[PDB]
Amino acid sequence: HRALDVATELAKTFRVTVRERERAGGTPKAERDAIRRSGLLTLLISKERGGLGESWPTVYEAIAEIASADASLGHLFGYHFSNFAYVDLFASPEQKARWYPQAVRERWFLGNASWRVTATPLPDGSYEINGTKAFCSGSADADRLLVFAVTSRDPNGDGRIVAALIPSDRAGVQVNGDWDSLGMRQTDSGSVTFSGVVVYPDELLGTPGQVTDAFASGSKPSLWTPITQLIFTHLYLGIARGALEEAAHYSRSHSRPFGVEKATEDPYVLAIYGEFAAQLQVAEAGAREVALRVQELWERNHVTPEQRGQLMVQVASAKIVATRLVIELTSRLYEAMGARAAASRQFGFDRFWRDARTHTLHDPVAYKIREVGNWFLNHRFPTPSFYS
Amino acid sequence: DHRALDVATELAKTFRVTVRERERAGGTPKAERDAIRRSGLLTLLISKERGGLGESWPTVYEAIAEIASADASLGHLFGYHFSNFAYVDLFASPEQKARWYPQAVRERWFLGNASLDWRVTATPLPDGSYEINGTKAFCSGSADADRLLVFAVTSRDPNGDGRIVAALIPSDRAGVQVNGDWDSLGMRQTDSGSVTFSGVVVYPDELLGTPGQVTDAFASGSKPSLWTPITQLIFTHLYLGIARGALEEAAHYSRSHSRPFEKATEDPYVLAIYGEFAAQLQVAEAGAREVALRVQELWERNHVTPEQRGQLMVQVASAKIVATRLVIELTSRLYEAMGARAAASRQFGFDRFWRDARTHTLHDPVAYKIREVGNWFLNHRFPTPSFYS
Amino acid sequence: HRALDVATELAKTFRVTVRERERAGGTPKAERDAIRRSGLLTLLISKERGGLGESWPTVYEAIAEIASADASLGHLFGYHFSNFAYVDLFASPEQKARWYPQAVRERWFLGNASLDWRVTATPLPDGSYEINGTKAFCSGSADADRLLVFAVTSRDPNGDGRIVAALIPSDRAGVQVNGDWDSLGMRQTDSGSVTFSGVVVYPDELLGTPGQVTDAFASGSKPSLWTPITQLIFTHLYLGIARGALEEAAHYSRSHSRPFEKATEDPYVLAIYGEFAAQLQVAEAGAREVALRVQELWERNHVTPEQRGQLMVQVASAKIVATRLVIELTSRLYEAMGARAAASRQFGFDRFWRDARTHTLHDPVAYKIREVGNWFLNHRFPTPSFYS
Amino acid sequence: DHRALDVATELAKTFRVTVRERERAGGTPKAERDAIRRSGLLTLLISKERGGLGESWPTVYEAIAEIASADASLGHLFGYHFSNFAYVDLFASPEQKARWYPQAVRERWFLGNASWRVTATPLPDGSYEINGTKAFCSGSADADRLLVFAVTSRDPNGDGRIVAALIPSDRAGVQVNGDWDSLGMRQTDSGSVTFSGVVVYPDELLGTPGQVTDAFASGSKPSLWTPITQLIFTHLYLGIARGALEEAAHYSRSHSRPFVEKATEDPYVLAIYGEFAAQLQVAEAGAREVALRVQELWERNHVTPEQRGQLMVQVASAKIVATRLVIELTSRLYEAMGARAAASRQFGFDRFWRDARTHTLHDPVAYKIREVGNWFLNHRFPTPSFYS
Repeated sequence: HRALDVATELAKTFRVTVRERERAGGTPKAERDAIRRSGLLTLLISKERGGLGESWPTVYEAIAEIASADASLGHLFGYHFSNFAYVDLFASPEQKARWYPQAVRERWFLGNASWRVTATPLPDGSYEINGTKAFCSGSADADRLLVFAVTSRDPNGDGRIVAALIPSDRAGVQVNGDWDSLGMRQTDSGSVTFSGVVVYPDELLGTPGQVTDAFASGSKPSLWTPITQLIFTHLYLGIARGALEEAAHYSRSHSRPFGVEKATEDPYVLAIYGEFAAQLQVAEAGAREVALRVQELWERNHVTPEQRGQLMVQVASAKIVATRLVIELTSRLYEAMGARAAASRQFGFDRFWRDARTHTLHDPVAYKIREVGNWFLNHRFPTPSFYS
Repeated sequence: DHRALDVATELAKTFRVTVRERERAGGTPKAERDAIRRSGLLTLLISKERGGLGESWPTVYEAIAEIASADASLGHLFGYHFSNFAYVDLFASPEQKARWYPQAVRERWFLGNASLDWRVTATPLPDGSYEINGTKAFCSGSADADRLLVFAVTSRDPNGDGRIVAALIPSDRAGVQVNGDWDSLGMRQTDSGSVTFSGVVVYPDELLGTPGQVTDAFASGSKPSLWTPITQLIFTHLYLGIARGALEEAAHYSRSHSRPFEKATEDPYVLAIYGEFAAQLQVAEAGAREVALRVQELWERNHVTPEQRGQLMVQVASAKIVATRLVIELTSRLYEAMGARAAASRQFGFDRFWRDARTHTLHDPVAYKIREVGNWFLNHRFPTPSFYS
Repeated sequence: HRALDVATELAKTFRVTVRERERAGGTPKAERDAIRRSGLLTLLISKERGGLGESWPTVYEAIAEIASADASLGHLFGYHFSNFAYVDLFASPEQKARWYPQAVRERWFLGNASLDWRVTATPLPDGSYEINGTKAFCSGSADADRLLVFAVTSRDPNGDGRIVAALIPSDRAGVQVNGDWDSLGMRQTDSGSVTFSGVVVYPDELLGTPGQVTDAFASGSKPSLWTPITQLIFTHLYLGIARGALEEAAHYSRSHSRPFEKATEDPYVLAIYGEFAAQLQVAEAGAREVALRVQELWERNHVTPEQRGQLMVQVASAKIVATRLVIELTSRLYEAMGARAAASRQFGFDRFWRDARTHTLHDPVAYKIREVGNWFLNHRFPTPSFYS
Repeated sequence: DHRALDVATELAKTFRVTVRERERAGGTPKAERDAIRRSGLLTLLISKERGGLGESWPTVYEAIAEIASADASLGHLFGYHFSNFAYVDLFASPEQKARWYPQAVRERWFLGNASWRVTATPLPDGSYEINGTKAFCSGSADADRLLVFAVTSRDPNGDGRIVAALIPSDRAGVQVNGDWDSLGMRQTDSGSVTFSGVVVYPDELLGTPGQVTDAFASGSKPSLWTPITQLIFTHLYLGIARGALEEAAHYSRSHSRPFVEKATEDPYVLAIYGEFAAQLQVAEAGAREVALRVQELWERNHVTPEQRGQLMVQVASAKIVATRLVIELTSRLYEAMGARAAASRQFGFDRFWRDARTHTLHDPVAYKIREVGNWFLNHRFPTPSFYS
């Protein structure tokens, strides 16, 4: 419970300042540093390597809690664990024995950059990275970037995906700072340009094309996608809960009745809260079960495609329900608050819809629906990829 | 749990064979009720020491949903047997449990149900007995019931009028008349018609607590206040079972019989219908499993706080709301994935799923379960314990 | 006014008996004869030819009124005008000069029997065709004075696979109406099969030339109006069922629903009636506008593909809204009426859902939606066919 | 009527060029308000004899929807000018109309609105003194006249009576506070107005104090004011909906990436456009019918309670459907456009949702629904008020 208490207190502090911060956009350095000081970036690192030795259920609940307060910080925090998951699933034990204590002592907050961007092999096993990555979540103030590139000028085969974990201030890396979005405004998800960037052999995650081989095999590293899509699910549930709580506080404190004596006794106000709160309870309860299954497979040495596909179907279902819920709720709750909630821009409630509306487009929910339908009707698991 | 769920799965399989003809006939599914007796599953919650299976609520709930997916009437009868058993177990004395539970095992009891302005009154008789009079309008599973769980309000009672008496009595006790007047849209084999009590004697050793004890237990939040969330989650599992049964039956039809408007199973909109409803079902089923585990956890406590009972009732009400909306939409809209021929032949019988769900979801109005969840979230008021919340 | 009063009085009588009649299925002969005596089957025949000289707006309103009382009779009545429309659009003036006065005198009620088609037309030396095969879903095929029949040419030196259409007596030698209709709803539409055993169709019964209907579809010319006309007939069946269900539910709520004050003052009951009645008003008002456009183009000597395509989009839109409305309200109105409305099978309210659920599947609303979307987004009109 | 609608269409075209930049700043769209002044359209309902255009309500409503599709704030200002004009026309004396209406033509009047906090106290010779602050005052900046409402106080002829007046906005003691800073509808200048000892003369009063209350409760002709005005709101919502749909479709055609060879051929993109375009077509066709009925009753000398009640039910129905439509469409169309539509804030598509989400809260749709349900179930027409 201690880690969840730390996340709850962080979220409490973030609520105080989110309204002003997200209007500005840009990098929430102070808040990222507060997360660094909290230790929670080490949740999944073993105690033996200096981390907290915690589980995915705890990580997911902390993501949802932080997201309920500040969706951009929730996303940054959550995608740090997506990046960490990728490293853990592909790095060697020797790499992790060095990286994880270093991540603990240096308080690493991981960012993401990932085809245009090429990896040219050099004779000593190094690579040179060139090109621009269009969207690069958490690419500012990042202690390391998880970078993906495709091999080029490669006598052993072009187009093979390489991944590496590299310093963000390595020569040739330019974080362009061009993120100016509807919502998720403080996730620094703009472009990063690589000009002759060197990647050393001991920074590489697996071999070229290994991620593609793991996807095609449905093996354990292909857990990365359900893990990450469930991170997104918890962002949407967190935003949903935060919006519901903020609306209810407004209804209790500011809404006027319309033969109604109190707005909090209005039958239609109560119906809106009841319908959305009910769907939220069921979605949150279902999501906890899936998070436990993530942890179970995370601990296995081997994962079959049937185990991975069943999990991906469960995650996709959770994401579909959470997507529909957060998008409806963040818009319709105005009907429970009244005109003054929109007449005063400064109240800032539209942040919840803007944040959810932006992030839920990451990959199309229509095709998560098709994937669940193709499984249920035709017994076909989703084809593993970076989105399914 | 594995053995009991296998037994329930095999029961459900047999029920699917005949449900089309039986539910059209209505009436009492006597043969299937006896099959349930033979299975031993009616004793799931009776301890092994008393002759039962010593199983848990999560097992009961999964078995309810599995049977309901095959035959909603038998799923309801089976599920409400456990609501009746829960009430008995929450109020019965050690002496009553020592007598009744071995007898329930040996006689294979299948429990049925008959319950200020109440029509059924209990008037005191000498020696601690009560006389029951009146007609109970809706009495779930009241036919072929080995014992009836009966409720009445005290009248002409020196110890206080208006108190709720509950008793467990033989259905063949003199003066009990099961009227057999159930003829419904769906849930057609649940025998949920009226029962008329004419001078029916109830003895002290049949009383479930003292008169009014249920009202005290519910107002105090003592352990019997778990009865309503337990029972409302039974209904939730009937709805999720019907939902799953309908989705699986439609999918088989789409695979084997639908024509494309290359193959219907590759149609983008057919796939979207199955994906939308299967996704909601997965989430609802996963949520329902968690709440079932909480039911068992609190069932095992000596004392449940009002906060714990209130939070459970909110979770159960939420599950029931989502399951109600899902089953009502899914059982109607899946025709759009199957095509016109699924309705052109009445005998296909797919409308049974909608009729069953549409009937049972009206048991108590979802609008007021929604208001209860809203009053909790907005105003921090837990629902007031009653027979419905 | 006069025709609509006649239809309203017909519907009143049908409501008295529909609950008992529809349970039995089979042919509602007495009600079909009442429609014959009413004169309304001649609504669109000019006064010159002995008909009423009325307009499609009147026909559509009459269809919806009858459907609100008895969906099977509404369908039978409405599809009579679909059959009539086909005849009017493809028959010669000489054919109509004979047929229409005959249809008036003899009180014709028209029925319907019709790639990989099961029913072939083999040419005979005189210009007749021999029809063979079994046609499924032959709406209104029983007690029909004439059948509109479609067949595909076979063993035809002038081209196989061409569609021929004809209007023939239902007792023509070799025609067997099979009576094999036992459906969820629309139970008295006699939509079973018709078997053609060496049925001779004579040259004066043929509608156009072989394949002319296909060429008219490909041209988007005036005869291709048949589809929007017919799809708007279906739309009015759905609106009529919706109105009938709403009024029947309201009668139950006023006389039978129990409260817990008064059920008719319950805020959630009122919300259900309000939401559906509002959508019904808007859908009905919109359908009247489309019906006026049907009449306008029906009176033109020539119709462009643009006029036809725009009409079909408007019809499809009306059908989409009406389909969603009727399917939702015929199920959800139980939530307003309460448990006793389902506990008493004899109330029979499920007839509305059964009728709507059956008929709305005639062709998939998902593709009507796609057709409207393809027009709005890509400016493509639907490809004319028997369904679009 | 083509000329006036052509003028409105050209105005709307010009507004679309600049709305994205203008609405960001908020404040008063003076240049565009003056463009509307020069157009003559503010005189649509003034007779030609008095220098107006002698046009009808259907033209007004079509113009409102067209302008709203380009700029929701200008559509609202324009529409509410006609609500204000309708109120004046329904209560003004023959003397007042003879003077005001030629003056409104000559001086190109754009009418604003201010309406308890605001009292009217008797002054000598039949004048009143207005004191208090009006909370929301639609179009209160750059207004040639304000329609002002107050409640009599210290009045020997009766306290608590509603007085209305049409006064200059620069009358001594009128302070337009300029405090409108809203989520959407950002250029409607709907902030507060403070009245300090403001004199209102008898020839500025719109009927006697309390007359509006009698006129509404009796169902005399001024009881048309509310359905007229609620239908103006309905056309704002339909205009926003059409504008959003057309803007999204332009983006989908030119910018959306396929997930599928072209986004415009994606089955789920097409389904989104088809669902919303279908509902929009039906709602717009329905709204034309109700607008015609407004005109018909506007021309009547006496309107019965059943005629007014039926009209209000039809208007409330249209508003309910338009409200649900625009709120869903302006959010869900992002799912047809893709992530880049939200990633680039400058696209500015969220303006449609912000505008619609703000204005649809003017009065609660739940009680419009209840009013329609109370009519349909209980045969009770809505009680006339400023909202029903």
